[PDB]
Amino acid sequence: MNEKIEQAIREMGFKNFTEVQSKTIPLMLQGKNVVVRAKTGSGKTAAYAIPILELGMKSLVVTPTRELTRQVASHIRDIGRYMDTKVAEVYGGMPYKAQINRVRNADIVVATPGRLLDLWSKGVIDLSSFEIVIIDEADLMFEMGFIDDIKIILAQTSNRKITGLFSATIPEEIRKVVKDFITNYEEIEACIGLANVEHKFVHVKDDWRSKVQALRENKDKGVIVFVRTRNRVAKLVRLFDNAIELRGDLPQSVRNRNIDAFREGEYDMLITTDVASRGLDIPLVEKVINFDAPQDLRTYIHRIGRTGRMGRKGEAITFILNEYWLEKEVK
Repeated sequence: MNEKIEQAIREMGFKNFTEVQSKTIPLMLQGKNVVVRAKTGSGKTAAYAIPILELGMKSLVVTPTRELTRQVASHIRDIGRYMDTKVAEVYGGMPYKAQINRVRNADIVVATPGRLLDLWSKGVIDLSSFEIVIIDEADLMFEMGFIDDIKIILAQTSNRKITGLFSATIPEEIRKVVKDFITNYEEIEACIGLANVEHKFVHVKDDWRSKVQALRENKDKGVIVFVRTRNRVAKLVRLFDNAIELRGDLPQSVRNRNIDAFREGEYDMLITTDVASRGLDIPLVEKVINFDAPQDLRTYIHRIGRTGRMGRKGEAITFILNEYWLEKEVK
């Protein structure tokens, strides 16, 4: 709301806030830690840059690459053009002297993890001085082999009051880090995934027989079917001879083997509960069937996230008994 920031974004062509921005900004301004599931182009940069500039607290933004470090730093300087703040960039390959001069008296530091820790080790950077810490594209950093750096950074930034982690996906390793380092955080997600899928809703008469019958009408191969409980998965798989199941009590080796059979085309359907498929690598498919409607929109989005093979549009079919709220919200 600072007039200097509002004027700057208006000059940059601001018209409306993106979904990620609308949800994230208010929460960070309230001092809440956030874990945001968002991809490039979602407007995530301004989502954390606005709060950083508005609060005026010394901040650190950790980025995976030199390119992103430069783009983020530039965007922050642009939005904060009238805030008289010093934004410094830190990344590999930069001449040492220039690097030192930039970090000197910086209010906001955007940096790749490796170089940041090197400067920290040499005593050039005081990680305990940062009150806001942002981890941007945590999943990419994990895949690049930087997860231990992220752990050290979060452990050493001992005075951080607001911590935000942005990532398109949340692998188990990242989930662990968030739990051990980010205190009572707000989980934020965009509903963009809804646009890449055709949503179909089938109204059924009851919670079992009519659902079994509706599923028998399925003509497609390589479909994932989500069910509410382990008991229902067990009973459903016993009614279809072209289905393999995933249950929470099956060791991960058995589940991975069942997924392999599905991938090999040995079964037309993979029947699972949300718990049983969580954190497992499953091939992207074209269609998902919600035999049982999910309990909330977030779960719906996560399930339909299983579609989109080869970047194509997906299809989701949900059997609706009395969960009319889902149809309404999705539409």
